[PDB]
Amino acid sequence: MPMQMFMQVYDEIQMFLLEELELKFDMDPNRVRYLRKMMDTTCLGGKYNRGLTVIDVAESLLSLSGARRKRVLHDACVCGWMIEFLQAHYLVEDDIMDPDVTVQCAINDGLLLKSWTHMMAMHFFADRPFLQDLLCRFNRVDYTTAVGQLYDVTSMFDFAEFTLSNYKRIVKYKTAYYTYLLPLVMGLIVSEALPTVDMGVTEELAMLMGEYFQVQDDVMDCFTPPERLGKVGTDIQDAKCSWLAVTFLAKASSAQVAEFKANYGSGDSEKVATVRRLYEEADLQGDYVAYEAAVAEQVKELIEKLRLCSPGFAASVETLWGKTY
Amino acid sequence: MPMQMFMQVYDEIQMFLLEELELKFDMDPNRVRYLRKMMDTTCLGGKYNRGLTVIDVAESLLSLSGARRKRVLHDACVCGWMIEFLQAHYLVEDDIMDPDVTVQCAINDGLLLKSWTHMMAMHFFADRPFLQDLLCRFNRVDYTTAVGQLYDVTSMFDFAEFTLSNYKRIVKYKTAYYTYLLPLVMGLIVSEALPTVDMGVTEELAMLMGEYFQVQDDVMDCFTPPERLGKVGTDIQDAKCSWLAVTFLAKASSAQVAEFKANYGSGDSEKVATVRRLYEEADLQGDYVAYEAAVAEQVKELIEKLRLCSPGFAASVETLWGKTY
Ligand SMILES: CN(C[C@@H](O)Cn1ccnc1)c1ccc(Cl)cc1
Ligand SMILES: CN(C[C@@H](O)Cn1ccnc1)c1ccc(Cl)cc1
Repeated sequence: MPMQMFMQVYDEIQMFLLEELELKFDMDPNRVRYLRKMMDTTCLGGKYNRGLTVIDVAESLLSLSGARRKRVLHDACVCGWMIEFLQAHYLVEDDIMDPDVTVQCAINDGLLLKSWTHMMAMHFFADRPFLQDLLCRFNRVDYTTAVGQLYDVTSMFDFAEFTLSNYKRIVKYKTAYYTYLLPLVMGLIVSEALPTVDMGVTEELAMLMGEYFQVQDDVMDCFTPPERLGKVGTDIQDAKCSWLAVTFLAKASSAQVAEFKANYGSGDSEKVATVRRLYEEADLQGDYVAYEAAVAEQVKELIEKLRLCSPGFAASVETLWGKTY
Repeated sequence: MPMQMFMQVYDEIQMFLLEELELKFDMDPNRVRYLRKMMDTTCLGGKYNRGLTVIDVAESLLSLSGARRKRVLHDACVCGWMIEFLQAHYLVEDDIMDPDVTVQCAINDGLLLKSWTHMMAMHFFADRPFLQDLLCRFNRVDYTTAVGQLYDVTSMFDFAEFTLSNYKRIVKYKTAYYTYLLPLVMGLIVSEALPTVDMGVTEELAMLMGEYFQVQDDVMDCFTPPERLGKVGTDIQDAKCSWLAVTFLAKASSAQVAEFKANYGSGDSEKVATVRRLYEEADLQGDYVAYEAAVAEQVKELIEKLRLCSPGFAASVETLWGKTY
């Protein structure tokens, strides 16, 4: 039912944006069909974790506060696709980093996807009292992610920034704000229950959940094989500021740091394997278990602090934090 | 006085955005100074024709309708830098089209510049009654330009679209909406005189002025030498849908079209020179003079239709259409 409605609203969103181009933007059918295939390629395929999070938070606040139900759930789906389209916009910008018409179309696709988040919001929320509030929080969160991408890309140019606090800074701005905090806020906006929740505790929960999931992704990037991870682990080659790096540098000897610095960031298969051996010999995956446990217990505690003033809100977070575990 | 105030507001805008990053975004001084040098590089340098247009329209409506004067002119400068920053955002995206950290920073710069237009608007216009109206027209015009870039980049893939009406479609969406229509509207918004002007006639004036200036740029791209034009003429090599191409194809013989199609879009110096020879032998620069004259007379006529309901508005357009001619 949640996914079946989310995909049905996608059809409603897509046919509006494409008809608007046809009727109000002088676009020819060939380019309309081209943009249909592009929209389906970049936006459809993922697990829709950010989009469905908005709907799961919205439906809890309705029955735990009737034509208002039909409107709030539809607004949640539009806000859900605003994030998914924004995610597609970020992914397209990532493809460019790694008279050529195929690169011009990639840049133009990234601009179109980002603009479509504004267009679907300005249309479906034209008579909603929160259109100005939603667009401002959406723009600021987008600005936050761009700042977070600067912290990550330049985390090795100016190993001084390989610290646990700067790692949190990267995860906070680059990932946590738009993946965890943004969908939760959108569930409170369409339900008209934003000032009824502790924003500080909700903020703190989003950063901790982002930290938990980013540490797990860093370990899986290095140790999970390609066929089981779904991609190729590239953090060691790209010299990223991963949780495995900042944890190793703290508990490594002066020689292990020298052997780490002389092999990190290289593309050579043997230098990358040398980095994995140091991670293995340092018992980092033993520290990974205890680190995620302490973070998980912080998530369990702050959910209780939020339910004293927002019971149904924490119920969605519990089911969303629980999920596949 | 206009430029001296415009640059002074730039200092006010820059120091806010950089301090906000320092105070509210956990940014270190090194990256703050990096973003200062990036902001000055991409935004400062041009002639500021779009930004100053907003101020010239605003100051006319004040004296031709006193603490309100100081506020409207400051709002005009902020709107002026919103367009200039948006122009820098488009230029940065153009540099990308023609683990590499220098390309990641270019993409990140394009996202930051675009986000800065929202941030300066959400701050300086926080208590203005037109913040929601301004952001929506700004976003739609930005969406319009992205659509116009699709018409231009794909104007030779799907010589069928080399027609005078499709050329106007490219100029209208890619250039005219944000270079001419957008600054004029921003002068009416900060002056609170938007519904007091004929939007249709104002729209028609912006498209005609964009058409006049785009035809002149196409001819200069092909005939003006590099040291006098300021760049290198690349339209013939890039196989662009320029005014010289669509005019030639109409008045060329069946052999001249064959000789044009077999040499257009190539990078060979002799094939490009063959295209220029056909443009010369077709007496196109004789048609260019009469074509700009007919367009110029349309601009002179529609200014009069607008002054019957907006005298001071047309006074700025006359001085702005007059300018260097
Ligand atoms: C977006 N999302 C699911 C995703 O982050 C989990 N994941 C996927 C890959 N690694 C971790 C999510 C959103 C809100 C809440 Cl409360 C909980 C989870
Ligand atoms: C932006 N601009 C000046 C620029 O277009 C002229 N130009 C520059 C290069 N080729 C042509 C402008 C804006 C509003 C009006 Cl009403 C008139 C002119």
